[PDB]
Amino acid sequence: PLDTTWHRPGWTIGELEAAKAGRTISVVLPALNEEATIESVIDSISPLVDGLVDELIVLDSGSTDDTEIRAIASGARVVSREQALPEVPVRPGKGEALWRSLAATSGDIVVFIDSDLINPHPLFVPWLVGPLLTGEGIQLVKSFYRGGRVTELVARPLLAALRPELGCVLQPLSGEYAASRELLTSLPFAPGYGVEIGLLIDTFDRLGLDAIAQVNLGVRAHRNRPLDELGAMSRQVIATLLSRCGIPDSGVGLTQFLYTRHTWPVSLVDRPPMKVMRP
Amino acid sequence: PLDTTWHRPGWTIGELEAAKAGRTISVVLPALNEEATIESVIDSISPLVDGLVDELIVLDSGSTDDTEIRAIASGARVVSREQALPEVPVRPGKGEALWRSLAATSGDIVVFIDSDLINPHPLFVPWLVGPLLTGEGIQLVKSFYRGGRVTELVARPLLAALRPELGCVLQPLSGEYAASRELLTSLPFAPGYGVEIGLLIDTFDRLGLDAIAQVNLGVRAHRNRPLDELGAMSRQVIATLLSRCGIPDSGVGLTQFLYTRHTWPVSLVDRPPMKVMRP
Ligand SMILES: O=c1ccn([C@@H]2O[C@H](COP(=O)(O)OP(=O)(O)O[C@H]3O[C@H](CO)[C@@H](O)[C@H](O)[C@H]3O)[C@@H](O)[C@H]2O)c(=O)[nH]1
Ligand SMILES: O=c1ccn([C@@H]2O[C@H](COP(=O)(O)OP(=O)(O)O[C@H]3O[C@H](CO)[C@@H](O)[C@H](O)[C@H]3O)[C@@H](O)[C@H]2O)c(=O)[nH]1
Ligand SMILES: O=C(O)CCOP(=O)(O)O
Ligand SMILES: O=C(O)CCOP(=O)(O)O
Ligand SMILES: [Mn+2]
Ligand SMILES: [Mn+2]
Repeated sequence: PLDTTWHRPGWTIGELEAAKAGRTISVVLPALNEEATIESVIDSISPLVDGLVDELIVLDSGSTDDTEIRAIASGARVVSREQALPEVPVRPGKGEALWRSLAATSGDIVVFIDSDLINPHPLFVPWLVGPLLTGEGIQLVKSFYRGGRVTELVARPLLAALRPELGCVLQPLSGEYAASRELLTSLPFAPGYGVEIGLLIDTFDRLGLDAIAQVNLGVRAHRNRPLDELGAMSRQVIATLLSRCGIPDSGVGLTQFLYTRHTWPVSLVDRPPMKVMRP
Repeated sequence: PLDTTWHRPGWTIGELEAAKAGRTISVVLPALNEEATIESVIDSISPLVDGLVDELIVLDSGSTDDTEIRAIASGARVVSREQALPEVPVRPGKGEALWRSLAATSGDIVVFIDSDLINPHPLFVPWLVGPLLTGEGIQLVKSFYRGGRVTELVARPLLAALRPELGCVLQPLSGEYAASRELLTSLPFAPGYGVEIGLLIDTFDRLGLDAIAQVNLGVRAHRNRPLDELGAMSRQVIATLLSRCGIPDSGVGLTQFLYTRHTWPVSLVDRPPMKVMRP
């Protein structure tokens, strides 16, 4: 019931560029300690810059490895969380990085690509902007691909429980997606790893499915992470998913026993629509 | 904040038997197509029968392999779902099997052990009944052990969200546990894989933490299952967890794309306290 592109899109890069019609395109790579993979990601996209893509930045989210220098050495403009929006003290987590990135870009369209990807296709970005450029009323495009543990155990089943209309979204937690600035600066940003699911639900609640498309980027592979770190992500995802369905979340961080005790942070605080930051 | 036994319990089998004080003990092994492991499980426990354990049954939950014959050949009494409670048509899923098993046993105490376990300790049952026998006010004992994907990504984080008081339960989805008949026949049984989480939350809501204990059974290993089957389990878990927290579940089955479409069953229907079936 949702515009789904199942096979390779047929649009060429030159067509897509024509279709821009004065609209600009920014690409954001959020990055926290992805030195091993960041360069490969930037290189997959930088050939588009000054063409289809008018602007590409790395939003460095507090990295302490060589993420930033290697990214710079790949010719990318690197922006710290502090630099994107310096008047506002920095909070931890991905959603903060993406939210701040709105203040550090000016494209009418914004594309997000995770910086921990292993050999991403150089057509990811063209594939994602296709529906925004050539559709009508599309404001949001999610990717999917071909094993998604938080997605298949947490997000998809909870959506089935609480927003079953979104059951047709194959990769709701996908980190590769694009959306209009008009949409993005109109929506709040959930903290931490909650940011994607919030955007999907907020978009839907506000514009319905017809405003959402999804595109097959084939197959992704990325940094596989330790189960305890996913419990933490899953917690924040849950937190946000619930607060969008008007359910009071305890605000209690998930506690695991490695036996040694550890309690991960959770946040019930969204960033407001970036629009409010407009002077 | 919950009675937790972290190391090997010190009670001997003969002490525990003395402590029974006229109370009887039934052990139930629910089983659906566990021919490879069922015999090992029965053998771990049958030496206790006519001693500490007064009764042991296998609740055969519709098996079509050699589960039943191999179980019989290990000297176990085998009871079909139909035989446990024949006046009532059989529904699919684990909770149904466990619920029916109450009608097919008469122990004052009931112990559940999954039948897909690989080399279970012969002390599992003594370890589980310890707190029921020697405690006061304990009506429920959960096991834990030393990677628990639905548990760590779905159940523990959701509990943190919705019943954070149960955050201290290490293995809420554990299939090895024991409880009083008085408690069990007083509680409804969630369908499918929802049965455990429901029992934990219902018990807590009704008696609080002081009625619950948990015991380290060291380390379990069992049938590792395909992610898509866990999505289905996770769905039912979610469904039940939500309905206990007064949250309306859509009643919509989880839908996955293997790309081929498949929609798994979910049930919003509990069995009533078995007490109501008392003539
Ligand atoms: O505080 C952070 C954490 C992560 N990231 C970046 O965000 C991307 C995704 O983070 P990651 O740790 O790889 O998350 P995943 O395990 O891949 O989580 C999946 O599901 C999450 C829930 O929405 C999404 O954030 C991810 O994009 C998605 O791939 C990575 O490139 C990170 O460099 C930050 O910039 N800051
Ligand atoms: O319809 C069914 C399904 C399962 N079982 C038996 O129940 C036990 C547990 O089922 P399983 O498929 O192994 O579930 P798990 O993946 O191990 O799920 C974990 O989490 C579940 C959620 O509560 C619990 O039911 C399990 O006991 C627990 O180990 C097994 O011995 C099965 O033989 C049935 O009797 N009938
Ligand atoms: O967002 C998710 O679904 C978790 C991604 O990690 P993985 O389970 O290894 O694919
Ligand atoms: O109940 C659970 O947590 C799922 C058990 O299977 P596994 O993740 O392989 O340990
Ligand atoms: Mn990743
Ligand atoms: Mn199992």
